[PDB]
Amino acid sequence: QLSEGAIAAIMQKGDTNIKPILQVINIRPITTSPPRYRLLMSDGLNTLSSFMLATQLNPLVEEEQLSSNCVCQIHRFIVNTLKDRRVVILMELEVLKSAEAVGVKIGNPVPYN
Repeated sequence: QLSEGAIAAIMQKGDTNIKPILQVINIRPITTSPPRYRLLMSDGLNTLSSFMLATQLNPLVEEEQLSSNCVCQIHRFIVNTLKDRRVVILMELEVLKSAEAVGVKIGNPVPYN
């Protein structure tokens, strides 16, 4: 299942030792130079919009294996605090279930604050 509470752990304790299972709700590019993908992710309990993808993972998006509704396991991530907002950069992951396998948004997660 999804790692409910992983988002809270990341935002509240900066816990980078966990390897959470998350669902991609949405992935979108920022184009300006290699694009940066931003992800809205769900841990089954909460959603959070401040995920970004390391550029090394861009081929997973560009070859459509990392896509909305897929389920991934995060193997390495960083949390930064911006000048103004915390952001989570996904450094290593594997796609456990394709978007097509999962099919729908899992549960009814609540937006994190």
